[PDB]
Amino acid sequence: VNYGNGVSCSKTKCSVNWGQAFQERYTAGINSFVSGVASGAGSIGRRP
Repeated sequence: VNYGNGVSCSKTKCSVNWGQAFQERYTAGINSFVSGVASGAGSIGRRP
């Protein structure tokens, strides 16, 4: 049973999507920027 979206795996692979990478890569550098910048003065710069 369980007929929904788990029996038919997308694409002919299924192992690791780029999504995971981009987030581990980008957030990794984007996250650090916060902590570091938070130590010096991160109470006035939250405007993308």
